[PDB]
Amino acid sequence: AREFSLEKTRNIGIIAHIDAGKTTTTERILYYTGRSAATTAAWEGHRVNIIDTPGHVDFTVEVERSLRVLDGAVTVLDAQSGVEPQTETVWRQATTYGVPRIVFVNKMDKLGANFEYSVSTLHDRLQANAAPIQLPIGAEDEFEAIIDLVEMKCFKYTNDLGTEIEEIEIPEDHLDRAEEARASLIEAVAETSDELMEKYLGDEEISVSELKEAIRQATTNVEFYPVLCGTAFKNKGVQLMLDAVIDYLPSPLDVKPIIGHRASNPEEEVIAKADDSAEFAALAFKVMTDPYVGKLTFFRVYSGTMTSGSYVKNSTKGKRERVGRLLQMHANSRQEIDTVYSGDIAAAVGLKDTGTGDTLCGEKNDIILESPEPVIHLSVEPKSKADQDKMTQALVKLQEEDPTFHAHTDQVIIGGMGELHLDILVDRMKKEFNVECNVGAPMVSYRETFKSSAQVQGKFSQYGDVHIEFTPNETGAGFEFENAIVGGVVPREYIPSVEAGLKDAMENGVLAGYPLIDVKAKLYDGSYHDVDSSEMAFKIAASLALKEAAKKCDPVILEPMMKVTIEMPEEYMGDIMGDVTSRRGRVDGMEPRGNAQVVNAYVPLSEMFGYATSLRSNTQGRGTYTMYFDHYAEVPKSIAEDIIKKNK
Repeated sequence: AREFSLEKTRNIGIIAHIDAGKTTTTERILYYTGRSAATTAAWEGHRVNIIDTPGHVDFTVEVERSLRVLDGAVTVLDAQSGVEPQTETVWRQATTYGVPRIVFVNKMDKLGANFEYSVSTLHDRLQANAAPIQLPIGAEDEFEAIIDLVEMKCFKYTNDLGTEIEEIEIPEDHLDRAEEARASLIEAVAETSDELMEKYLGDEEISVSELKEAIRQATTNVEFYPVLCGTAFKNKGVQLMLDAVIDYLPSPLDVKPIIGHRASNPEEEVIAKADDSAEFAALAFKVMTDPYVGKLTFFRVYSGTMTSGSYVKNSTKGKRERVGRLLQMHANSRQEIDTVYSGDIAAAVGLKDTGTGDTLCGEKNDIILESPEPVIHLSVEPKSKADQDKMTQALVKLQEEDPTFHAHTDQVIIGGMGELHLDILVDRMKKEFNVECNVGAPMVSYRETFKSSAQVQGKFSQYGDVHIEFTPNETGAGFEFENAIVGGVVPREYIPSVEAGLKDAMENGVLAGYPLIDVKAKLYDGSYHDVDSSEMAFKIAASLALKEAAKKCDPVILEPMMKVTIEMPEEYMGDIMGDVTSRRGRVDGMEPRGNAQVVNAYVPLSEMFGYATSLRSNTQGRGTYTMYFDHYAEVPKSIAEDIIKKNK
C-alpha cells in the first residue's frame, strides 16, 4: 500500500525575504531530510514534501498557487532586520489562504543579530501572535546554543556541521530569563483556547504533551505562530526546527480542504477532503522539461488515488490524459512510483495536454480547483524564418508552464502582467531556446468602450442589412450578443455570422485600433436577399453598424489602472505624493510602519515607466514598491487624441 500515513505527511514551503537566507535554509533542510519544483523527503518517520515558492513576491499567481499546494509554511527572518516588507505581503497572502506557520529567525551569528527585535517586528508589523519556543544564548559571533522551552532541555553547538551536538541541563545563569520565556509562551498560547489559560494561572505546572499538542492546535488553526532561532549556514538550530515542523505544522488532514467547482456547473461548492476512498482530484503547479524524460508535470493530489497506466481527465481543458511514468524527486535521487496517495506530490511524465494550473480527476467526474487580461505587450521580430520556427515552438512550451500570458501570432505580439513578466519570457526565448530576435517597445494595452448607447444600421451591397442596439455593459462583464430577430427578417443561417462580424470589427476597434470591450449588442432587425445574401455580406454589415455606433455612442479609450503600494521612511512622504499626482495617480490611503509609511495609490500604468529609479533616488534606495492591475479607467480627452494621431 502506502509508505506514509496521511497523519505522517508534511507539505511545506519557505516564506522569506531574499536576504533572510532562504536558499541556504532550503539547502540545509534538503540535506538533513534527504538520505527543484518539489522535493520528496523524510524526517523522524514522517514524509516531508518541500514545495519551492516563487522567486519574487510580485509573482502573485505563482505564489498564490504554491500557497495552495502546501499546508504549513516556515517563515525565515534575518536576525538584524526581522520582518521585511516583502515578508509581510506573503505573510498576508498566507493568512488569507489560512496557512499555519512557524518562524525561523536565521543568521543569529551575524553582526547586528537581535532575536528580541526580530520577534518584535512580528508583533509591531503584523500584529501577529507569535512567541519563541526557543532562546538564543549568545548573539552575533557569540551565538552558541539554544534553549528549548517546550521541553526545558538545552542543546549546545560544538561545530558548524550540525554534529556532535550536546544535550545539557540549562546553564543556570540563563534561568531568570528562561522561565519567563516559557511563561509568556503559555500565555501567548492561552489567548487562543480557553482551557489552558485557566490551567496556567492556577500556578499549575504544564508537562510536555499538553503544551506541545496545544501549540500544535493553536498553530494549526493559524491562531498562533511558534518562533525558532538559529543560523542555517553553521547548522545551528536547523535540525531542531525540522523537529518543530513535525510537531506544530499541519498534515493534509489538519488544514481546511480545498474548495472547487464542477465543469458542467460553474458555480457549485465541491469540498475535496483528504480521503483514499473518495474520488480523484489533482492540480498541476509546475511544468518542467528534461532532455531525457520529456515533459514533467508537477501536481498535488488532494483526494483519492492515482496509478500509472490508468485514465484521468484534465477537467480544466476537458481533454483525456493517460498517466505514464510517475516520478518523485528527492534531493540526490529520483524515484519511480506506481501510486500517489492523497496528500502526496509527484511528477507526471509525458502528460500530453496539461499545463500549470490545470485539474486532474476521474474521467467520470467534473471537478475543477482553479478558476487575467494582459496589460502590457511587446513586438517580437526574428532574424529569419529559421529563427521563427524556434519561436512558435518556444511559445507552445511557454504557454504550458506559463498560462498567465497571451501570445498573438498573426511580427508576433507577446503580452502579460508587467514588464518583468515579459522580460523573463524574452530572457528564456533568447537563451533557453536560442532565438535571435528583436524586442520592440514595451507598450501599454489600451482598450476602447462605449459611453453613450445608440441604435444604428449596417448595410452592404451580394447583400446584407442589419439594425443593432449597442449599450455599454457593466465594466468587466465583457461582451454580450442577443438575438431578438422577429420571425425571419434575418434568416437564422446568417445570425451567427453577424456575431462573428462584431467580434472581428470590435477587436480592431474604432478610435486608436485597440480592442473594444464591455459592450452589449442586440440584433433586433434587418433584411436579406434570398440570393445575394451571404455569410460575408452580413459580417461586413455588422462591421459597418459598429463604425456607425462609434459615431453616436461616444467611444473612449481605456487604459489599465494599477494599484500601487509604496513603503518608505516617512522623510519623503511628501515628495512621493508630489510624484503620484504628476503621474496622474491619486493617493488612496496610508498606514504607519515604524518610521516608514505604507502608501496606497492608484496610478495609470502608462505613467509607471521608470518609477523604479525615481523611488530609489528620492528615498536613496530605502524605497520599496509593489504594483498590480486594479481596473480600467477613462483616458483624458487630450491624451486620447495624441494616441489617435500617433496611430496612422
